[PDB]
Amino acid sequence: MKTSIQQLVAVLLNRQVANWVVLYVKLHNFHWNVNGPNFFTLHEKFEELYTEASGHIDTLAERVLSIGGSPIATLAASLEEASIKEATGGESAAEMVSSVVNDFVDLVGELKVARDVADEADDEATADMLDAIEAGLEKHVWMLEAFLE
Amino acid sequence: MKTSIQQLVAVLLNRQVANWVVLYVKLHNFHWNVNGPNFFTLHEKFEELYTEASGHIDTLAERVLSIGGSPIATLAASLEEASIKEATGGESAAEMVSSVVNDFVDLVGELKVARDVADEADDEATADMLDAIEAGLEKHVWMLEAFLE
Amino acid sequence: QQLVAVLLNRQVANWVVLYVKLHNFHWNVNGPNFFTLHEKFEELYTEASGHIDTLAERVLSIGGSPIATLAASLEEASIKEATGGESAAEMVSSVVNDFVDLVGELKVARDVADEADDEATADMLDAIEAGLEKHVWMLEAFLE
Amino acid sequence: SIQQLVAVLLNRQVANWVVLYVKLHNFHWNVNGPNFFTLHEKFEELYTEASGHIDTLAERVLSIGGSPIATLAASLEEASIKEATGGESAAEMVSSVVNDFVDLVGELKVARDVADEADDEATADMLDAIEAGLEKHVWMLEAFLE
Repeated sequence: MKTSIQQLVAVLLNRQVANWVVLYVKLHNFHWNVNGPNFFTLHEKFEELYTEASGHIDTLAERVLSIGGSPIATLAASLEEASIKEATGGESAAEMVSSVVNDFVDLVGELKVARDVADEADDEATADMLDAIEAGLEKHVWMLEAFLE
Repeated sequence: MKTSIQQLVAVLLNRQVANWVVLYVKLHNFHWNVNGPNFFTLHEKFEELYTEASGHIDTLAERVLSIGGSPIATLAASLEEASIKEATGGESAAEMVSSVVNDFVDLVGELKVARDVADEADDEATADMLDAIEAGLEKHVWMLEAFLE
Repeated sequence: QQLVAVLLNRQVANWVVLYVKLHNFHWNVNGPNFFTLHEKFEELYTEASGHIDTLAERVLSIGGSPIATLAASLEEASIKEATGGESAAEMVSSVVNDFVDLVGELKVARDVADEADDEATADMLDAIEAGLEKHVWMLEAFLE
Repeated sequence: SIQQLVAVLLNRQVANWVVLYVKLHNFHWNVNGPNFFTLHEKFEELYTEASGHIDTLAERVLSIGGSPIATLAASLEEASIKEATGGESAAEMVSSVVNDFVDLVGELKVARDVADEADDEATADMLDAIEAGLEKHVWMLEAFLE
């Protein structure tokens, strides 16, 4: 039934499912361990971000289902496929923000590649969803970098 | 300063942090892959449950912080410490419900043990939070078992 | 025939019985439709709670005294209590039977209220009746 | 000797609150005098809470493997609370609720102790929440009567 050009979309989608499953916990990590004068601001920011993460996980996985694939749905598989690394446990407040900037920047690059692949498979709906996540990350990136200046 | 007995509490707490981090994804798994005539009912039930899971993760981890410990905050550590297994990927709708029943039943047992340890360390606040999770699981267990009858 | 207040209290008794009967079904239902029925029965006993108050207060509004004890409710109600062993389908079927009985009783009560030129009472009874007839269609469809 | 089946003690309260749901309606309906509006409202607040206790108590019974009392006949049979007489004055209604709640507080303490002994802390906690609420209502209702 499915061809390789079609299955590559579900694979690229699951790559992001894995990334966001990792980020859901990574952002919780920062939410919990951040400290210093900006504790309240960052504690809140990180909650905002993992809440968004929770939303991406569900939309991405359900888009996979909508095109006939099976979503990554275990921590083992998420760790295996994610390009995003887990927190070290010793990040300073600034390093946490800087880490999110690095991760979001990496995701923006991956999202551009995935969209191109989706577009080539004439799967515009998938490309559009990925674009919405991308646009949001680019906005977060400007704000987080401004914070670090 | 916090004593040794007060620090064993953080370990038991983190055990549940790990369990719920696993369950957050396991419940998503069931939410996504369930099928059959009860699809809509279960699709909804599992969302209700992972939403609660998300709440347990944060409360448990923050209680750890409140008593001086560091919460488990990586998928690797969660998988390592959790007593809950991940989904197989091939569960039928009934096996999914049955699986949640088994997991919740296991957690109720672990929660009773953890509360006893917290009580012995004179950490009633921890015991109380654990009790609230336990009471909720016992109620879910009755409902899920009734569904299977 | 009877006092409008007497016929009203008959329904007060019926709904007091039903408030607990619906709780019974809400609690004891099981099977694949557990969540759907558990929810349906709550919707129904919540409505029951509303009927109890409106009916009793209408009694007060016309000068009577409402039935307000379980003993008197059991005594005057035409609705039987649950057996305790109903299957999910029998629970739905039981509600269908009860609502059908009430629709008949509501028609009689309204006629009596109308004859006593107590249109306000007839209208309130009619609102309960209309609701039951709608529930009856749905519950029967479920059983088909 | 004393009752030790947690589900049995729970059902005793299910019966009590089923009785109270109607008793409070009785007072809600029949109260009169200058404090009619205040009490008419208070009694609604209380039977609304009664409705909540009925469901939570019965479902806790189910959660521990028992079967909840779910008929008026069984409620009347097991309840320690007596139904309204029909002729209570406004003050006697308030006084009656005070007496009933005071009785329930005593029963709730006994039930909690039994639940605690059966290592059923979840049940004890739920009972405690009802108890705490009654103790607060008792202070207010007694103040009203002073």
